[PDB]
Parts: sequence; C-alpha cells; structure tokens
Amino acid sequence: VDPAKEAIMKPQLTMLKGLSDAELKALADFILRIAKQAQEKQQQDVAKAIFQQKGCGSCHQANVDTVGPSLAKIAQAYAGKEDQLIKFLKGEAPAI
Amino acid sequence: VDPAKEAIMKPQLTMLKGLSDAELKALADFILRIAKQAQEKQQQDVAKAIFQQKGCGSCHQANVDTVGPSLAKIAQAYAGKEDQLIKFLKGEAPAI
Amino acid sequence: VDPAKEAIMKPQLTMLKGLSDAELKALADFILRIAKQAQEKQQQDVAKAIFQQKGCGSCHQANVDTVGPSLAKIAQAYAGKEDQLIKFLKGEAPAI
Ligand code: HEC
Ligand code: HEC
Ligand code: HEC
Repeated sequence: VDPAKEAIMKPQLTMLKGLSDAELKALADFILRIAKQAQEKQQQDVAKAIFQQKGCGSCHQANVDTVGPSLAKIAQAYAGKEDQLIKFLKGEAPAI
Repeated sequence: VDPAKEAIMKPQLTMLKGLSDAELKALADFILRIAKQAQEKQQQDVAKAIFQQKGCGSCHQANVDTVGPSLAKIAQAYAGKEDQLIKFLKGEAPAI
Repeated sequence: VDPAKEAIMKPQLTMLKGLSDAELKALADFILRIAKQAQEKQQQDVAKAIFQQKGCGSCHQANVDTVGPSLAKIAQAYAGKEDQLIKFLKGEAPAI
C-alpha cells in the first residue's frame, strides 16, 4: 500500500465496528463480486437497447422462430464462435 | 444459409454501422446468452406462481423450518435426485 | 420420513394434479434452487446497505478509481483471499 493512501483508508475501518461476523462476510462477498456484476448489467443494458432500437427484435424472438430464427437457434449455431459472430455482425463473415 | 433468407437479413447489418467494438461485443454476448436466460425466467415465474397459489409456501419457507421443512432442507435431501423429486411431486415415489 | 409428518404432506400432493410434466419440472427446479438464491439476495442486500450507509461508496465506485481504488481493483487484489479481506475489514490485517 501507499502509506499516504492507507492514511485516508485506515480511519474508515472504524465505520465497520459493531457489525457481526455474518455482516462482515456478506460485505466481503459483495466487495469481491459487485464490480463484475455491475459491469455485466451495464453491458447487457447497452446490448438490449441496441437490439430493440435497431429493429432486430421485430424478426428475432428469444425462443420462437418468426421472420428469422430464434436467438436460441442463433446461439446454438454460434456456440464457441463469438469471434465469428462479431465478424458476422460487422458484415465481414457471411452467414453460416 | 438459405440464400433467400440471407437476402432478408444481410441488409439489416447496415443498422449496426457506427457502433463501437465494445457495443458489438456486448451485442454478441447478448445474442449468445439471452434465450436461455429468458427461458429460465419464464419457467421460474411459472414455478413460483404454482408454489404460492397451490398453498406450498404456507408450510415451506426458503430457509427456516415451520410446519414443514425449509426448501433448503428439501433441496439438500434431493441434491442430485431431481428425477426422484419429480416422481415424489407426482405421488409416484414416497417421501425419503 | 416421519410417518406423522408424511400424513400432513401426502394429501397436499393432490394440489399438483392436472399440471403438465413441464410445469412439474419447473416446480422441481424451483424447489432445488430457490433457497440458495433467496439467501444470497438477502445477504447481498445487507451488504449493499452497509456499503452505502457507512460511506464506502463515496470513495469506491464499482469500475472506476476515484478517491480510492475501484471495487474491481480491490476484488483483483483479494482474489482467492477472502479470509484476508475479512481480516482487513476488521482492522486485523494491514492493507496489501
Ligand atoms: C438487428 C441489427 C439484427 C441483428 C443483430 C440480427 N438480425 Fe437477423 N435474420 C433474419 C433472417 C430471415 C435470418 C436467417 C438468415 C441467416 O441466417 O442469415 C437472420 C439471421 C441472423 C443471424 C444468424 C446469421 C447466420 O450466421 O446465420 C444473426 C446473428 C442475426 N440475424 C442478427 C431476419 C431479420 C430481420 C427481418 C426483416 C431483421 C430486422 C433482422 N434479422 C435484424 C437483425
Ligand atoms: C404444495 C403443493 C407443496 C409442495 C410442492 C410441497 N409441499 Fe410439503 N411437507 C410438509 C411436511 C410436514 C413435510 C415433512 C414430511 C415429508 O418429508 O414428507 C413436507 C415435505 C415436503 C417435501 C419433501 C418430501 C420428502 O421426500 O421428504 C417436498 C418436496 C414437499 N413437501 C413439497 C408440509 C406441507 C404443508 C402443511 C399443511 C403444505 C400445504 C405442504 N407441505 C405443501 C407442499
Ligand atoms: C467503508 C467502510 C469502506 C470499506 C468497506 C472500504 N473502504 Fe476504502 N480506501 C480508500 C483509499 C484511498 C484506499 C487505497 C489505500 C489502501 O489500499 O488501503 C482504500 C482501500 C480499501 C481497500 C483495499 C485495502 C487494501 O488491502 O489495499 C478495501 C477493502 C477498502 N478500502 C474498503 C479510501 C476510502 C474512503 C475515502 C475517504 C472511504 C470513505 C473509504 N475508503 C471507505 C471504505
């Protein structure tokens, strides 16, 4: 640690006094997990908005074929081929 | 691909022009994951409604024993035995 | 099973009559998964409230460094060291 930064943080540990072991365990779990969970939600919200706004959802339902194949069908075809999927989305790789 | 179906889809790739690599990565992640996530939510909503409406929740809380064992206790007993659990629910297998 | 407890439960299986195999599969999935999911939500709500109420969020954003390091940065440093993280939170282990 940078001692000057520790000097800012160390005093804030007093704010956790009186919490139970269970509370501190939950807090530690949260500290370890929240950043990835928040990032994934942010990215998925961005994706969902694009998918609806650009018109994709008009032909692609999650689990039923309509005008186009379901997203289940698409996901099956591109399982383990995300690089190729991105290339398809960019117009660089033809449809499978 | 069916060329006649490609003729419908290929033009829609123009709707993704101007999006960043990060946006396209999020979109691809979404395409790969959403169908399973949507199906699991749909199924879990169906299950939760049955569980409450049929009266199960009156005797079975998630993590505390009341009239009957907690769902944690039940899940422990049936861990790796979902086929047997379904048979129990149907009246075909006696309680453990 | 305790026969006296089976006598309470067995009759309630009549409440599942007329449900499809798919409905019963969803119900069994729910029975197997809900207790852990409910416990984890309860714990994470407790943690989130502590984190905000005690002032931690004023210096620790999820994915950007501000006054203090991001929670992503913290999680990286403490990956596989949750015991040490808890000890740090208690004032027992110095910062890394
Ligand atoms: C909005 C920009 C989108 C996105 C992200 C996708 N589509 Fe479509 N699509 C349609 C049809 C008839 C097909 C089958 C033909 C084919 O497979 O190319 C498709 C297919 C796809 C795929 C799979 C590509 C592959 O390798 O097979 C993907 C990833 C995909 N789409 C994404 C039909 C339509 C529409 C009907 C008018 C509209 C609108 C869209 N698609 C829009 C999008
Ligand atoms: C609503 C239809 C439900 C569902 C899906 C379940 N129950 Fe009960 N239950 C009760 C008691 C006292 C016991 C212990 C006796 C026993 O174990 O059989 C149970 C047990 C269960 C189990 C576990 C079965 C096993 O193998 O042990 C399962 C899967 C289960 N229940 C599901 C008591 C009650 C009630 C009190 C009046 C009511 C209502 C229900 N149960 C309803 C349901
Ligand atoms: C509210 C009680 C909290 C909790 C749970 C944490 N902090 Fe902070 N913190 C700050 C600075 C400048 C640093 C860097 C110095 C250092 O690393 O010690 C930190 C660091 C942490 C860590 C990492 C500990 C380590 O081993 O490096 C953890 C787990 C942590 N914090 C938790 C700055 C601040 C504040 C600015 C005034 C406030 C308020 C907090 N922190 C509050 C908390």
